[PDB]
Amino acid sequence: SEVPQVVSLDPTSIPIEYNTPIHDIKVQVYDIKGGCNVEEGLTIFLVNNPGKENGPVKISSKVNDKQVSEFLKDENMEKFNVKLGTSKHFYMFNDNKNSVAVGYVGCGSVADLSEADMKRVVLSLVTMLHDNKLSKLTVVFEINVDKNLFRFFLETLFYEYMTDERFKSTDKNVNMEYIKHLGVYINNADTYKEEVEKARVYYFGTYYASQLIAAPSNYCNPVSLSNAAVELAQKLNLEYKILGVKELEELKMGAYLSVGKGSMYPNKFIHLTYKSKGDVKKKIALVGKGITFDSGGYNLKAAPGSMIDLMKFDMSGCAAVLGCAYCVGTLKPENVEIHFLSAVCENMVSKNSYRPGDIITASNGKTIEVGNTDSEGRLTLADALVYAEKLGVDYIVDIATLTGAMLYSLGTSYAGVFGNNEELINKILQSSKTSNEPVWWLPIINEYRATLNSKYADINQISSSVKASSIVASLFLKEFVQNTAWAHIDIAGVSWNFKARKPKGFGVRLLTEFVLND
Amino acid sequence: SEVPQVVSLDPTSIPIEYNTPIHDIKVQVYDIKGGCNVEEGLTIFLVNNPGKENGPVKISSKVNDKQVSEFLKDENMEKFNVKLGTSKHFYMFNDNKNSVAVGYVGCGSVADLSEADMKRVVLSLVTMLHDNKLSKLTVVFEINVDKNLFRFFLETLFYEYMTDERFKSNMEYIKHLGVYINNADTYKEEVEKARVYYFGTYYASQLIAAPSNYCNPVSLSNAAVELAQKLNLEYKILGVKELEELKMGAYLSVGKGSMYPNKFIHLTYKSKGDVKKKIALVGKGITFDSGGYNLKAAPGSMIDLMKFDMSGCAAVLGCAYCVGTLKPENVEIHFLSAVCENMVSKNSYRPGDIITASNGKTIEVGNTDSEGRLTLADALVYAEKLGVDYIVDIATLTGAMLYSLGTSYAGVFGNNEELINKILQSSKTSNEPVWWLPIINEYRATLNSKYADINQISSSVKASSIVASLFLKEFVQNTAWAHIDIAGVSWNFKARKPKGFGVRLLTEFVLND
Amino acid sequence: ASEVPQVVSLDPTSIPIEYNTPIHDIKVQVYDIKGGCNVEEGLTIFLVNNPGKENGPVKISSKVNDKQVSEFLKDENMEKFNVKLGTSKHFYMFNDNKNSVAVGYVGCGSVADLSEADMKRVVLSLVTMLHDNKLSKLTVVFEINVDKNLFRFFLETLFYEYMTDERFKSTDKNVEYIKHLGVYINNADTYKEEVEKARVYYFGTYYASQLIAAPSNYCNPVSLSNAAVELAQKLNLEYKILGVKELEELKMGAYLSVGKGSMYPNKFIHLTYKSKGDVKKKIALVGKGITFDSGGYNLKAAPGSMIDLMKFDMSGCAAVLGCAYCVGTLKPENVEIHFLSAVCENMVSKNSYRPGDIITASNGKTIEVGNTDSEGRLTLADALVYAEKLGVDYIVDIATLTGAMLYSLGTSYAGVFGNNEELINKILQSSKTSNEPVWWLPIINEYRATLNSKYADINQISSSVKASSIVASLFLKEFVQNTAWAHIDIAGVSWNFKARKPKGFGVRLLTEFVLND
Ligand SMILES: [Zn+2]
Ligand SMILES: [Zn+2]
Ligand SMILES: [Zn+2]
Ligand SMILES: [Zn+2]
Ligand SMILES: [Zn+2]
Ligand SMILES: [Zn+2]
Repeated sequence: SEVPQVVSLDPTSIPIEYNTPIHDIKVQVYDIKGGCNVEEGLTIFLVNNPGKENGPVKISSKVNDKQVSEFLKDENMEKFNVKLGTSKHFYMFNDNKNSVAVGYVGCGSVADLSEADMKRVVLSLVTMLHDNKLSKLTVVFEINVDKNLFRFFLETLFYEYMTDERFKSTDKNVNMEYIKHLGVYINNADTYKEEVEKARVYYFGTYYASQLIAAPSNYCNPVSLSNAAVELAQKLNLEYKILGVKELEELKMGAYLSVGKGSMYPNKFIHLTYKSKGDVKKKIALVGKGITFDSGGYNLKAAPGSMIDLMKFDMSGCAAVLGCAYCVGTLKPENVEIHFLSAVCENMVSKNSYRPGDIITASNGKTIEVGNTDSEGRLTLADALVYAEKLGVDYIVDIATLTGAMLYSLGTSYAGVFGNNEELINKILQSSKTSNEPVWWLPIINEYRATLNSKYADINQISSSVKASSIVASLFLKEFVQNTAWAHIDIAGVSWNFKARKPKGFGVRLLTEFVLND
Repeated sequence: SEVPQVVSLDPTSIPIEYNTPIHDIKVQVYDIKGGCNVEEGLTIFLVNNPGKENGPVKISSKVNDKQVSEFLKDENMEKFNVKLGTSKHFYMFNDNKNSVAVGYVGCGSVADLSEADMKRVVLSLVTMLHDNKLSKLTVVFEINVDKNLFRFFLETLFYEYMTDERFKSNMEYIKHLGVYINNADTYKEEVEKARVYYFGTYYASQLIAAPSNYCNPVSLSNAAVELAQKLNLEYKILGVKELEELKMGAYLSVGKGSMYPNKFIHLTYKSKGDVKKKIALVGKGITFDSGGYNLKAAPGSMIDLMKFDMSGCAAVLGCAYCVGTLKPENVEIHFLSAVCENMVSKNSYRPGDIITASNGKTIEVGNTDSEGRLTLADALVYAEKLGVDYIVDIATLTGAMLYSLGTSYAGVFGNNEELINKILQSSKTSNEPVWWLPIINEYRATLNSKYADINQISSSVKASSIVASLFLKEFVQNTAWAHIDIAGVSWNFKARKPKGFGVRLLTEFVLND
Repeated sequence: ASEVPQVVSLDPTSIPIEYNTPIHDIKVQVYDIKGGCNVEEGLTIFLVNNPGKENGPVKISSKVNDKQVSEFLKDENMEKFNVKLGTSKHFYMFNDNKNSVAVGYVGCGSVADLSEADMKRVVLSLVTMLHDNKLSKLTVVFEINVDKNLFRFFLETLFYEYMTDERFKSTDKNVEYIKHLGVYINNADTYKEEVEKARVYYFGTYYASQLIAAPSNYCNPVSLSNAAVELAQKLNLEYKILGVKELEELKMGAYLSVGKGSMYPNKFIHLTYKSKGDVKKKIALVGKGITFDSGGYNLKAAPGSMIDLMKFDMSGCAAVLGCAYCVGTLKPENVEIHFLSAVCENMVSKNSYRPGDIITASNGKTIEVGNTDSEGRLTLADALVYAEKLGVDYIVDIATLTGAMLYSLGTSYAGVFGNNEELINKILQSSKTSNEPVWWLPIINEYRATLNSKYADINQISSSVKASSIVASLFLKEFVQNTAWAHIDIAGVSWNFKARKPKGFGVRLLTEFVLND
């Protein structure tokens, strides 16, 4: 519970913002058939033009203001097209002699907007929200979106709107003011109303994980991260259990303890549990890789391209699991029992660190010959998977920033999923569709299994013959799940938004949608 | 065409073996239910032990020789185990005092063998054949196989048994092969299909394994003409003067630095009846990829292997043999490959050069080693003009496949899910594994060139297999198209030889669609 | 024995050593060929060659005491098999008593005189027939002509490759070992004094291989010195393990600086074998004992550095300990042998020694460290000063010193340096009788000027010469002033990369050198 320090100025906790400005926004959804009242703030129309490649703009909603209706006439919009991401600002006075602001965001000519397209639409909306001091934003949906896409629009709006300033001191944004009300006019408004407070819950779960990842490793360490998870479980009223070094020694978690041997922070295993009111028909263990910093060990990240400065994000899988724990603990699904697990530690260089070539013993008795200390994620997950299978669950899903090879296979957009069971993978892909967090199915090639045969240990940690590390790492994790249906999501390439210089919070919505639809 | 030479000792043709000793093997299939005759040659039992990992060997078939029957008793075969790939074989005299050999190959403890497991079993069998002088081999299947897999057994056995000694200056080849297997009467029909599939793979391997001084754009097209004349295929070889006038500037820019002129191969198989499906198979034909001015100099570039950059074209030519031999129904197949050589010279195309494809698109060259997609783009514009229903291209395009799927599974991309599913189905029946990878449209923006219509490569998205597929997709406008990247699976690094990957996949695609 | 420090309770506190291997249970019986062969139970293998004829026909030239087996092995049936080096075939037949027997052969090529490498190729084929078969006896018939050293080498290599180290397997395992070994050879009475010599030389190589293959979390300075104490106790050898407090009093600043960054205290191993009859020969054997070489702040980060193999940087120490077993068992006389090793671990830490640090050796020489990964010559320097103070006649050190050996002699031959005719020639002669190949390499004095330090007495590394193995010998030569000294660089030959296992190189070479003086 107590965070060790080198100097008295070292932080002793991760700062977390629970009551964000988003939570103060009053959201109201109105029916488009009754017309829109433009009154104050900024009113944005989501306009399309099917067939016409960036064709002209046409406002097709009844506006309850004569002055603003005259401005939005078709003959006045020669000059704006529906090109995806394009936006314009208009200034005028309404019927009550009051100054109002109206605009639009182009949504292209494809009637069905993709997940990446909708993100581009939302980003244009946020640019109009920044550098402006508005009190209400009003969005008029002149496009077709299902209930999932409408919720995805809200989550992305909330997530991109918020600015994380926990670590600013002499450089906070002085011109930063958030709107207090959000009005939405949409076709068949009553069916979308229920998605609003689900989107806000999905927003914070994603933002909570982003807060943990963006926190650097001197703030986010094994002790302070598990302390925050306890704090989260107490606010939600979940059962919680943090396993210390002495308990992990008795469980013979040799692979997990060997990774964190060289750290000044003791290993901390997070075990949160949400149980249902009523009978349970699904037991699920969610495992997240929790490496608060990955220096690589004695296989140090020194080669060009290793991005050693970004390795604070090697606990992104753990953050996604904890972010889901908030969503599950808040929405309270039932007929289900969920275990949120993470073997948290730090991979450091020290005189106490574990070495390349060392042979360690996992909690299931298997001996492993270490070939690369930078492949430490699969070592900690192995003991976490054995711990998860002892829980007697139906599905085991692990999520981890495991292999940089994911960048060269799927890139920065789609995550990769591996597994030993087909229906679980299909359930993961279905959750990917409804959560709009894209994931692609990749194979576990058994022909590569022979390259993990160690001359002395039961199994090798790495191959060093096969260059397909994402597949080889799944071969290794498969060796520690004997009978339970298990899936593995590699988020090493998609977790960090390199262009936006901030985390994505990837996995929170995907895991929760998987929990909510089973 | 005449092959240019620098010195008179440079070869002027690719030596090709059509008349392999495999074609002399008499193949016989018999039913296992009736017992085995083990009196001539070498008899190998394919045995497993379900449940008991590394369990003992137990033969359950009645043999006719009393001496061999005494050897096969359980007290003598429990001293051997069934570990996948393990093998033992002994020499003895039969009841008539004739020389025979009996042995086994372990098939593990999993009743269902994958293609990789069967490859390891065949490898053990072939090792015994390279040390054997007996003229007969009998293989007894005490395991469960369909003959998508048993045809795979024959195909792989034929391919690994054959040894390429064309460049060379303790074993004889068997004259008979006996097979004891359940339901042999059904199991006859794949024998001659395996022999056709074997040679198409072996013929393609011969072109790939042929070094670049032997296999050049001129000699490779000459071999394609010779193959089309023996098969009775329509053939057309396009020269530089004709390629310039089809305005195939991307393809011609790749080969400028070569001493060999560009040669475009176009073979055609037409049906005797009416045509109900038109298919175009496009193959990347880089007989040597030095990388150009982006020279393959970094560690790992494998410049010494780069004669294999025409493996996609070899797979198309290998499929042309199988299609031309089995002569399928109601189909019209076009076999295309834009063959050239990527060299360093005063005449080479440069990094930063802007070239014009045959469809009018301007391309900004970012790396000369990404030359495959440049030739494929002009070949794809040529293929769509043929008015086909499906366009399938196969290419050793991007080394990123070694970090994605590795050296076992190839990746397939496409713009049409029905064609992709048809390729995936062909992967199962041909037993050449392929995995479907996505065309991520979010990466399309990184191909936007500031000056040209499109960038050849991306500068930010470090995932070339998806980016290269996004580039090729812009050169197929209306036809359902798929792209198979075989850069990782083309060369067998452990065996120091090509695999001939793609030949059986393409043939099964045309023979079953 | 000291207590091994641990970070977590799951850290191992001792190296597992197998002393009673299945090889020790094999009853070995040798017969003379001029009396006929009796084809018994199990497997009977003939070693056949054909001088002059490359891949010539197989011809069995030994009397078999079985009419049926002699008919099988007639010339008109061996015919279809050839003698290519490494080829093997299996035969199944029934003998005169209506019993089924197993017979075969391994081809030994032409050449007639087989090299150590060629014999290993023959032995490997022999082990393949021993593997995956459940035989109780193997019989070997020598129809190839071999001397006593090559016959002993055949048994040593066969025992070593047949043995399988499963100390670190848990869930993994499989099948058994034969209980009897028969050998038929001409003039058999002369060859069989080598049988029990081969069994002794085998375990010394396997014991060294056990220590090398043991990883660094198992094999560290504390646990490695404890094993030497345990070995000395079983062999009744005098032993002394020097701790940091004693090494500080001996002013071993070069040796102490290397181990500063380790969690394991430095341990100097000093074993002694003394003869009963008056001692007319005094020998000190020094082995490099770096249980793990991270390289220090000059971290092994380049692609070729092979840091995951650096548990083998104590191969020199294991070779000396393997010699201690062989010498301690056969008990030669008129010799004192000192088995020395300055054991430590080269790690990265806040306590590690830095590139550029100037340290003082136990002989007063100051050294400027130019690269922390050149820690071998620093630990050896203090060990040689310690060795010379013992008043010995010969000092021989063995070390996995420089990776440059992979670019000079490769993976087959080790390099020997020295300051004296006969110690080098006696070592080179021992290489011939031990069949462990070593090549004599020069100490080029022209390179000595490149070790001139601007501030310290001598530089640890050169600033211009890329011949690291020769420069290291020049550095080590500076710490032996009056005694005959030789240096064996085994950095290229210690690990069998293809077989992913140690070779135990040096045990038989060092032991033969002690036994032939
Ligand atoms: Zn790592
Ligand atoms: Zn990591
Ligand atoms: Zn290229
Ligand atoms: Zn290429
Ligand atoms: Zn070193
Ligand atoms: Zn060293």
